[PDB]
Amino acid sequence: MRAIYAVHKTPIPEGVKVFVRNRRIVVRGPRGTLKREMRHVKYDMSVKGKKNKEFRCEVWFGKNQDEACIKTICSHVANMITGVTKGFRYKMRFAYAHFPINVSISDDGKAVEIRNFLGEKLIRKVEVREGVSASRTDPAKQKDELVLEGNDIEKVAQCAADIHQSCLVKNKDIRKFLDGIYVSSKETVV
RNA sequence: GGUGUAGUGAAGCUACCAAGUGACGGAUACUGACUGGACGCAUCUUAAGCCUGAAUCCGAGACCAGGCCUACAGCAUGCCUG
Repeated sequence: MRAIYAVHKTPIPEGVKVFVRNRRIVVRGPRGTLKREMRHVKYDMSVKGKKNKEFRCEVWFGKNQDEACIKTICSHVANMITGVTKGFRYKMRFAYAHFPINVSISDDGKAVEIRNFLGEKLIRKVEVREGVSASRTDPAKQKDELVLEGNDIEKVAQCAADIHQSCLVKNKDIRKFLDGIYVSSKETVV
């Protein structure tokens, strides 16, 4: 079965403009600008409003995988809208039983550093993507807390996952030894 | 007495019996994840899209031999010759 038509729409807020051409979606906004070349697919991806604008992704004679990938493209564009309007901010909380994980953002913005993870003398260097700021929160607000804020949910969440996978536990029962840096919340910078 | 026979014996050969020399990179596997639908949720993807990156594979990364219709004798170049 091939549906003659399927469309998924994403309402665009005011103050944000979503340009799209050749399936290269560019999104402007107060927090900045994003681009995404969703050219690995062959769908319509237009913006079709004057008063209240919407990004509509359409597929003509597609299959259920197309009716699903339309929604995932629309969701990516909605996350770009969020990243340019309110921004993304992932808060990672440190967890350690005996050895204080000492985290240090390097000279530039990049390169989070993890030392004394589980007593190990290794040092975990995680050089963050450009487009995402990592800042260590002061212990008054919340001790043992890093926050990664940006305009690209992909970049921010992948930096969070990179810090996570840098602080992993090997050769031990991971039901015990629960140490690591864990994403405590996926918030917005608003 | 086919080097008569003990001692030392240079040179050469030679010995983990002496002396030295032998960092790694990339694409990836099983995974483990991120964004994320289908399936209002959730889901690593048993879907697109992405992250990592195994002694295996690939690498002048180091190495060994060399002739490829740009080459049945190719590039540069010295001199002789047409």
